[PDB]
Amino acid sequence: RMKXIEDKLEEIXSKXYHXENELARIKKLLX
Amino acid sequence: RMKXIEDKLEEIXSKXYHXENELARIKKLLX
Amino acid sequence: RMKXIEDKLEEIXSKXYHXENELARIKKLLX
Amino acid sequence: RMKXIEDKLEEIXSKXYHXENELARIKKLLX
Repeated sequence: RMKXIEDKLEEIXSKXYHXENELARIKKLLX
Repeated sequence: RMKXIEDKLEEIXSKXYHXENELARIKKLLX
Repeated sequence: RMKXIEDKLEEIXSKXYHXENELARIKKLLX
Repeated sequence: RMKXIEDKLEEIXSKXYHXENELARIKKLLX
């Protein structure tokens, strides 16, 4: 179903936290 | 619902802007 | 709708090409 | 359809593995 889709999208909106913070890991190794 | 799914997908299509520009942050630190 | 959702998902499956190749930009600047 | 959407989302939840591990490629080149 639709609710077990919305509750994947809200896994992606975790991966796009852990995307951003583990880029900002790299950026704060570089400047 | 379907419209509150399409309006997550259009959050992901923000994260995949902030993905691209904060890679291009790193690429422009490196070359 | 459902088809104009599947045809966002197949934008994300472009961003997750341009994700991979513009990481592999950075990896090939580094090793 | 809905099942051929859930089975894109579970492609994205592969890309967000290959996201994480090919960042952690870069992080382990840098520290």
